Amino acid sequence: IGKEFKRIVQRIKDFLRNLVPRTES
Repeated sequence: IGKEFKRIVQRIKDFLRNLVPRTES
């Protein structure tokens, strides 16, 4: 196991918190 591809994902995880979906919780 090694952190590599997961790194780029960690970027979108907080991302969703930055951008609010199209009128949806």
